[PDB]
Amino acid sequence: MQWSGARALEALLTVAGELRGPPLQLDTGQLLKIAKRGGVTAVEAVHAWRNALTGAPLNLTPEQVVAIASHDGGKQALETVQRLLPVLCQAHGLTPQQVVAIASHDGGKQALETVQRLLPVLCQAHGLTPEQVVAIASHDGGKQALETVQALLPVLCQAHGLTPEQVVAIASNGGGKQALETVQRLLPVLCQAHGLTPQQVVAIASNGGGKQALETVQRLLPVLCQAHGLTPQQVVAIASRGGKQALETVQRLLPVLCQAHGLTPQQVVAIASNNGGKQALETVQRLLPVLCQAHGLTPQQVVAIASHDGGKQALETVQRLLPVLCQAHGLTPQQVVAIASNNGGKQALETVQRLLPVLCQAHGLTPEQVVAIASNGGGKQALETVQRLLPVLCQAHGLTPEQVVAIASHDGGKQALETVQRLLPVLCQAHGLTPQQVVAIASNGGGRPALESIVAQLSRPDPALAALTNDHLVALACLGGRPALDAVKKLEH
DNA sequence: TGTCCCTTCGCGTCTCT
DNA sequence: AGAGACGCGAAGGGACA
Repeated sequence: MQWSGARALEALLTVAGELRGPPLQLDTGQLLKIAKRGGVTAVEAVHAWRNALTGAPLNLTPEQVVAIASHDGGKQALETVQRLLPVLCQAHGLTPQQVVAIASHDGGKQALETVQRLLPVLCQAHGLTPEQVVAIASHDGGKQALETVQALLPVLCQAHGLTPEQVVAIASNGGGKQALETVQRLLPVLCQAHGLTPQQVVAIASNGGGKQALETVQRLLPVLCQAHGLTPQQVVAIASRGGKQALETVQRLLPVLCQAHGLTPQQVVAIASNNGGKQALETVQRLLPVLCQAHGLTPQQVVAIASHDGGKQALETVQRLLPVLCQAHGLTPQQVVAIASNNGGKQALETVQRLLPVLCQAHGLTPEQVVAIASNGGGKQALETVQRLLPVLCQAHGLTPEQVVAIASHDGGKQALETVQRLLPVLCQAHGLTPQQVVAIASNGGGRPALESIVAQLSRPDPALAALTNDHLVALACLGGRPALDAVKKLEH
C-alpha cells in the first residue's frame, strides 16, 4: 500500500513476474517472504543482480538468495555478499554456506564487514576457531558481538577465569554485546554475594536476552527464595530457560497458582523453566479450570502440556481440538495429552486432526499407530513424512508398514525415514547389511546420525580399522548410535 | 521506509545417562 | 527414556536516518 510517489508501482510488478522468471523461479510465498521482511528495495535488488548471484564466482541457489534477502537490510547484505564472499572463502577459508549463514540475518552487511576485519585477530591473537567466529557472527548484531568479544575476552578469561568456550557460548546469541557486558559487571556480585557458581551465571547469559535475565535475577533472587521458598537452583532453572519474563511472571503468579489453583511450587517451576514461560503460566492460569472440565484432564496433565516450549500454543490447541478428536475421531483424552506433551504440540494436534483419516483409510494404519508417531517431538513432521514416504519405502525399498511406523515413532522420525530412503540401498548391497538391521538402527532417537555414522565408517574404514566386525558395529549403533561409534574411534585416537 | 540491534517465543532434533 | 541442551528462525519493539 505504502503511498508516497506513484506511477512507479508499474516498475514494482515489472520485476515481480520477472523473478518468477528464469534465473530463480520464485513462487508467491517467496516473494511474500522477501518483500515482507526485506522490504521493496530488497525485492528490487534481487532483480537487479539476479544473474550476478546465480552464476559467476558466487553460484548461489535461489533459496540461498531468498534467505539472505528476507531480512532488514537485505539489499545491503546482497550487495555486501557479492563483494566479500570470494575473499572470505579464499583468504580465510570459509565455505559459502558459512558466508551465507552470516548474511542471513538483520545487519548482514555489518557482520560480514566485521568478520573480514576481525576474523584473523580473533583466530590468531585470541586463538579462536573460525567455526566459533562464524557462530558469534551468525546472529543479529554480530558486528557488536564480534567487536565486544575482542574487547572483553582477555578480561573475562584472566580476571574472572572463564573458558573461551564459555565466552563464545555467551556471545553466540542475539544481543551478545549486552550479555557479555552484563556478565562482566554482574559476575562478582552474583557469585560472591548471591552465592552462584560461575557455571550458573554463564548458563543464564548463554541465551537470548541474557542481559535481561541476569539483571532480573540479581534483583529477584532473594525475594523468590526468602518469600516464595524457592531454591537458587530452581531460580536459575527458570532464569536460564524462560529468563526475565518468566522470573517476573513467576513472582507475580506463584501465590495465585498455589492458593487458588492448587499447584505445587515444584510444578510452577516446571512450567516456567522453558521458552515463553511467561506465556505458559498466564495460559494455565486461565484454562486450567476449563480444562479440568468438559470432563477434561487432571492438573498433572495440564502441567505436563504446559511444561514445554510453546506451552501456551499447546494448551490453546488442546482446549479447542480436544472435543473434535475425542468424539469425531475416537481418541481417549490420555492420547490427546500424549500428543500435546511435546515441543510443537499445537502443530501435532492440528496435523493429526487433518491426517488421521488419510493414514487410516488411504494407507491402512490403526489409530494406535498414528498416535504413537504423533506422541513425539516433531510429530507433525513424522506424520507428514510417513504420508509421503510410506508407499515408496514399502514398494521400492521393500519394508513392512510396522517397520516404517517404528522408524517414525521417535523424535526426529522425519529424519530417520528420509535417511533410510537414502542409505538403505548402499548399506544393504555395497556393505552387506540386512534391512531388519538398518531398521533397528533407525528405530531410536538420533536414527539419522546413527546411520550416517555407520556408513561413513564402512565407506572409508577410518583410523580405528578392522577390529569390530559389521554385525558388531550394528549392535553398537542400535545401542547408542553416533555417540557410541564416535566413542569407539575415541578409543584408539 | 530502510537499517541496525535487542528480546521473546515457538518448533524440531539429538544426546545424556 | 523423559529431561535438557542445542540450533534455528519468526515475530515484535526501540533507536536513528
